[PDB]
Amino acid sequence: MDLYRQSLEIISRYLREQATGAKDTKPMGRSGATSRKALETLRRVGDGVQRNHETAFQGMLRKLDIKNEDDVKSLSRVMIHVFSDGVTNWGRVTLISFGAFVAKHLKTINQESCIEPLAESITDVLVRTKRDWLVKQRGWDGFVEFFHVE
Ligand SMILES: Cc1ccc(-c2ccc(C(=O)O)c(NS(=O)(=O)c3ccc(Oc4ccccc4)cc3)c2)c2ccccc12
Repeated sequence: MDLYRQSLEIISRYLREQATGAKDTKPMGRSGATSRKALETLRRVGDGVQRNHETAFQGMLRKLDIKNEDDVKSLSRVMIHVFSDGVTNWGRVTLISFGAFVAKHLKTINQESCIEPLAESITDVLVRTKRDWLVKQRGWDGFVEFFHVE
């Protein structure tokens, strides 16, 4: 729940700002500096993943044919099915970036009400299936470190 609330805040913020185009700047709950830095790496890396995977993401999004809230709920079984199954690494992030891509689509089709639930679906899939890996990787500090550039 420590890692969950922190992941939910980062993923939820990232998804909301990708959708609306407006950066939400208000609190720094659950390891404040780590979350600010996680959110920063996520918007640099996440935007790169969407840029470099526009064709795949557009293809997949069209295939998914998300029209309403119930279509967003149906996404979770595919999400769990694909996201687990094999090897886990920071690159596999693509999960969040694809989520941000879907969140953008959701704003476009007047389904902004599904962005927060989608963020919760992604966090549930991420934290509940990979907690042990995440804690061993020092959580979001690990994500920040792995993607640290300069
Ligand atoms: C809302 C939402 C966020 C993130 C994922 C997700 C999960 C795992 C991976 C992964 O690779 O572990 C991933 N990365 S992906 O390459 O974008 C991708 C790879 C395979 C997919 O399956 C299809 C299923 C159906 C249609 C086309 C493709 C889709 C995307 C992204 C979602 C995956 C599925 C649905 C919603 C999702």
